[PDB]
Amino acid sequence: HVSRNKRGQVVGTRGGFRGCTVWLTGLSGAGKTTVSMALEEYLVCHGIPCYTLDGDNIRQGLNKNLGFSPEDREENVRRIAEVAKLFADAGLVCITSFISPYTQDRNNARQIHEGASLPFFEVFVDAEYEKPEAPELVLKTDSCDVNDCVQQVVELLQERDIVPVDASYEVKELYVPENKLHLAKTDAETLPALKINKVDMQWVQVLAEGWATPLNGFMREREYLQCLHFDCLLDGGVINLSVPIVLTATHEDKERLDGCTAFALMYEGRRVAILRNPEFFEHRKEERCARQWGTTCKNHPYIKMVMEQGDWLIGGDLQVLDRVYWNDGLDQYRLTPTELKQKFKDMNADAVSAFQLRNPVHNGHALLMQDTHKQLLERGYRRPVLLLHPLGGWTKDDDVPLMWRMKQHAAVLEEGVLNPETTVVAIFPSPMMYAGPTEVQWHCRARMVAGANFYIVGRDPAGMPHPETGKDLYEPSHGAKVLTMAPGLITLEIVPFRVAAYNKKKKRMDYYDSEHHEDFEFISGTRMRKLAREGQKPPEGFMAPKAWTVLTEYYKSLEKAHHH
Amino acid sequence: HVSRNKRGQVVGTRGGFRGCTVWLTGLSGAGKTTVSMALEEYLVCHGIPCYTLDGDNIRQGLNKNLGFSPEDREENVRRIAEVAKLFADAGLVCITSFISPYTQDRNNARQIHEGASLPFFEVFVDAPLHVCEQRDVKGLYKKARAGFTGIDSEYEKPEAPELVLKTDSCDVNDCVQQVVELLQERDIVPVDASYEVKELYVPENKLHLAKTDAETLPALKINKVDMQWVQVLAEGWATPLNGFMREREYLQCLHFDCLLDGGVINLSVPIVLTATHEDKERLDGCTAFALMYEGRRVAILRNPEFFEHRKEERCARQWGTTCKNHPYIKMVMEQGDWLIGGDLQVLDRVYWNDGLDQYRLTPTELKQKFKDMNADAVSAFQLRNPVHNGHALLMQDTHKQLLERGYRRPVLLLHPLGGWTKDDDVPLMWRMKQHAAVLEEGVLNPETTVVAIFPSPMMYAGPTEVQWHCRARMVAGANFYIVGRDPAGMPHPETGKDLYEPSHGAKVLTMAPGLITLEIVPFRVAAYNKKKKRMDYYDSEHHEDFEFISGTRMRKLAREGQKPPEGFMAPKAWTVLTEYYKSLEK
Ligand SMILES: Nc1ncnc2c1ncn2[C@@H]1O[C@H](COP(=O)(O)OP(=O)(O)O)[C@@H](O)[C@H]1O
Ligand SMILES: [Cl-]
Ligand SMILES: [Cl-]
Repeated sequence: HVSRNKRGQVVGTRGGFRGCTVWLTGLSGAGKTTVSMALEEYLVCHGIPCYTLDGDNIRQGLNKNLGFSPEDREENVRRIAEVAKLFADAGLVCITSFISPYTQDRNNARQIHEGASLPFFEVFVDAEYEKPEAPELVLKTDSCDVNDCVQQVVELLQERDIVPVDASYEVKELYVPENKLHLAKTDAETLPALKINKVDMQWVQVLAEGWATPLNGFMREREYLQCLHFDCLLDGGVINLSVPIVLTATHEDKERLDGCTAFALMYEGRRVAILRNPEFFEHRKEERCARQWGTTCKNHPYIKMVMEQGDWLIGGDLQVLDRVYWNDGLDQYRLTPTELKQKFKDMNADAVSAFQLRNPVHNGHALLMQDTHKQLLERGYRRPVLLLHPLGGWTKDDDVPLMWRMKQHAAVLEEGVLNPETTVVAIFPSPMMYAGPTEVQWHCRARMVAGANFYIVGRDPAGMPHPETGKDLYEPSHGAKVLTMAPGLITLEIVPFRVAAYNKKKKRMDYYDSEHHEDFEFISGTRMRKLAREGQKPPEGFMAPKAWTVLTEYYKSLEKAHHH
Repeated sequence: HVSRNKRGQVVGTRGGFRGCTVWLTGLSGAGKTTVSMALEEYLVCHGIPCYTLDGDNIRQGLNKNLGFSPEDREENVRRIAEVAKLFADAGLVCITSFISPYTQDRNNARQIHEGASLPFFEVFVDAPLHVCEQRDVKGLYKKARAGFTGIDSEYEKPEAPELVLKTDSCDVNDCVQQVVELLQERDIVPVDASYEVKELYVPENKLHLAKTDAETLPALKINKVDMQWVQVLAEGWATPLNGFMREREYLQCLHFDCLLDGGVINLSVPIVLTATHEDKERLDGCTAFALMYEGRRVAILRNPEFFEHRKEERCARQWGTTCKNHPYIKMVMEQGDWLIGGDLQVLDRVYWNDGLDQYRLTPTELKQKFKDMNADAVSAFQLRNPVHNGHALLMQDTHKQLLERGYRRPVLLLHPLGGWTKDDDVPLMWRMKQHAAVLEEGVLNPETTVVAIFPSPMMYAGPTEVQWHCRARMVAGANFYIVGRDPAGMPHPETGKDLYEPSHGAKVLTMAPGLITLEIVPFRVAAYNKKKKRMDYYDSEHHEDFEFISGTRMRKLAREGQKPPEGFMAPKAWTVLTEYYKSLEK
């Protein structure tokens, strides 16, 4: 037969052999049944195949020829224990729910398993029964609600390496350990230096914090090519990475540095990282832009930056020094993927849904977030958390600045449109590229690294008007169509939505409908700015009032940037 | 409890509930253990969780309290059937391996399953009793001869099994393949995407009928490049496409260079049919229409779908430029704003009647040719220019490498492209005459060379196109794909610089997904070495030793009545080009 290890690797979606038996015991019928069913739902919800043995599938099948004689009851428990063992051997978490009153029979069931090196967890649901003398768990089901009870079981299974403690992709930070920093800064001081700009420093941050795991630094030619042609890294496994994470260089700088085994990156006169074992390769700007954006339009605001950069790229192993902070009053929201994962744990989340943003949050956005939350509750998640995740790297000139967005978002939560108790507000450090279906994959994969389990996507993600025509640069359905089928995003689920707009009839935000076109008022950023300058407000229900007020303040400051 | 649909979604990596029981039955020694183990291994290897119930886990555990009385034997099988049903309900493929001699016992096991809406497949592992005794795999038969079903008890043959395996007339692969094909027919095992040649021609015995059908349909007129794409699909070069790309396939192609549904398949160039707003409105809603070339109905497109031809974006992603003066891009920019995907049934076999159809072999014809030559390796060389001795050097050195590895009959597929090419390229007829001359001179050996024309339009899309060139030759049975510098490249129409970095084609090919049955054989540029007086691999140090002879230079030599240096091109092949150049100047 195939080994447990091989059988393990195909059983579930999660990898590793985790066969075992969770053996409930105790008088309480409702207590065992509520715990077994809730545990089963939890396991299935977290990608772990399981199967329950109870009265409803054993009594009238395998044990249909057994009655209430002492010998028949003994045989009843024996048969159940042997079948539980076969499920555990198969790689499933087998849950059994029978009173199983006698120590002898339970101890025998245990030996059937431990004898075959299969974990056995005796769980006493405590509400001529013989109490277990050393159960792995005691559940006081009359005094603790079902969800606490199930959490006690999940914790045991985590303890015993059955349920993964954290089943997102391991984050690879590129920061030097803090006890090695002073030495690493001293080392950096002896190296040649290459001055970088602010956008470059933001990409240093993206790498440092692990958002581009498993990169070891700025992309080498091999990674750059896999990215541009396939939207994935390929070496050692397929993982989505659809945008170049590169450092540019002029011909002059390449000539100065090619040959060095290491150099420092310098931002605002400070040495912020070391690049080791560098490799210099051609940028090829037109080809990059065409493949990455689906256009080479010179007035696209990110492409404009790329076009002014040098003709070389430098790949290498990046060691970033001092933790990157910007000291602008928003560092409190700049959580790393590791910090986000600890936050979700502290909140006891059992699902994390992520929402990428570069604009003010209106109640159309909120609709997608609210309906996601409802969908997760209905699927069996008990404590879903929303990761409201505005982007905070470079953005284009007419976007609403980050500080104003963060103030607006704070007003939306203050008004209760989103619940602050089940929402984490954090800033994603990447520059924004405005590359539509190519970029949405990057936005999604970054959140995956940070432990998101569900990624919300709507219409025209990461898009903008074509600078020459004013028509949409990208077809507005493509971002969700591409993301739903994109390779290398296996630890999360994409949750796609139709566009939401203000429905004049219902006086609220709702999903757009082809028939009923005229019932819908679409309100853009341009239109918001126009309304504000004439002292008007969008329709009631489009945006939380306090959050609209923040925007009037922004628009007033823009107007100021006079007769009296 | 959680439903079957939901528990199924987390059982394994493939979507969908596929719980069921595969119930082997037959005489001791007929082959049940052997089949079950080999079936188990197949399933695990293809990502499908399964579990086997046999003597090694049932007998000494659950059934340890059962002996040999008839009542106990009946209980043995009843308990195994109940356990199997639990495994199948759990979403596993449960395989059972027990003699299970009695019809009533096996019928009861079936009924337990079918009553709970779980599929049950009764597989009769059928070998003659004398054969099973002959094998006597565990020594049970000669132990029964001295003091058992088939001897002192009866075996009752299944009356309507789902499958019968005649193990004395087939091998283990035959058994596993029969079981797997049943599980595929019954939607338990998915049929994964394959490179096995898939022609879209209608079978000859159905053609007249299909032509009749086509006449009743609305029609769309296509151009010659589109007809060449029809030929590419018809012959199977774009296997496993079922027709012109639907939106889902087009988006996969553009963003990922791969089709992904059912497995990773390399397909890096759109294979699409275009249409105007007017044709879209005429045809949208129809369930099938005919494609017309030169007034003939050449194909039916069934169940079509219309989606936007975002031309700027397509061109940018496919070519890595939107330059309007790129000669293929120029054609794309003149097409309609819609694409039409669908299932393509191609009618009469495509021939061009230009004196070169003898070279226009299909992938199936090519594989038959290699078989007839008893080749044990095939290397392929894609060309769009005349063959000089620099190309021959790559070919000859590949043949050497294959002999050194131990292949005994390596065959070269010299495979010029014959679909649309840009205006200043040497026309196909002249190239084919020129290639014939190279073989006549013995620069390449005619006895170990297949010359054939690849029907694809040429796109001049560099590292994106070279994947298409390579995968197309893989489908036609190439085991080795020869690649040089700047494959499928050309100069930028505006700047004059190379469009592509010359090493990227080879670099991309060596890591491209889906290129599973061939090896890439990469080479440096080969040029005329003046010092050594022959074609040789270019070297930076020693740059002054090399004469590059371009198309431009050859035209000039021909004009002035001169020849390239000795050893650059076989003399008779050069003469063919002097005839070409003569007509060109006119
Ligand atoms: N096509 C075949 N399928 C299965 N076994 C075969 C086949 N052909 C020959 N055999 C041989 O027949 C014997 C079957 O033994 P086994 O599988 O243990 O029988 P069973 O489990 O029915 O008692 C093996 O030695 C096997 O190699
Ligand atoms: Cl966005
Ligand atoms: Cl070529």
